[PDB]
Amino acid sequence: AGQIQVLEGLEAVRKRPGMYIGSTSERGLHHLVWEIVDNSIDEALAGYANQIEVVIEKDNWIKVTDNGRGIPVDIQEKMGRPAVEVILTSSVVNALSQDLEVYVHRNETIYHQAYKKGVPQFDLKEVGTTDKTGTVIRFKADGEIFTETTVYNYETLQQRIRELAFLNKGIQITLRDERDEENVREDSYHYE
Ligand SMILES: O=C1Nc2ccccc2/C1=C\c1cccnc1
Repeated sequence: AGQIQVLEGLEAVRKRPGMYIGSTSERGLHHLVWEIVDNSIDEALAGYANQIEVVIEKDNWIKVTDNGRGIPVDIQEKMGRPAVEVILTSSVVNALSQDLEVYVHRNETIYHQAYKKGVPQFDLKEVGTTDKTGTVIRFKADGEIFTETTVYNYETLQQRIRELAFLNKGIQITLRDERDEENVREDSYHYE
């Protein structure tokens, strides 16, 4: 019933994405970033993170990294699945991404899962070791949903990131644009 209900949730999001994110315009594209960043901000506000990095990667992938605890990876009684999998398969960003990847740094271990339109492509796997904690989310917006544009506007992101750093003092929030490897821009914000 768990896994069935995941799939039904993906279907509902992809059928009426504007009910979930406001629109499928440029504004809705950018909302995908805000949904992921808000999760990292909550982790900071809970006392566990103080650095968030947003990268616009080649081909308009987005990478969001925080230094929080890492999304949990323990197996749930309820879903029988790792917690990160449950959390990300109920994410609107995941449903509305043609591809999404997570890397969790937790328990001295690096865990990885990938998804397409929210569907896990393989079981969560240990891929390496670490002495840090935190979460990396990378996603590519689905052009089947975002039919006007899939290209992010640096100044739109910059504006709101600076605002979020001013509101959430003590969190360092960095924006980087790597889409043109010959001219990389980086703004980083850290209030008091
Ligand atoms: O520490 C975190 N960084 C994130 C980035 C994207 C999505 C979720 C999270 C998160 C923690 C989390 C989110 C939901 C439930 N439990 C833990």
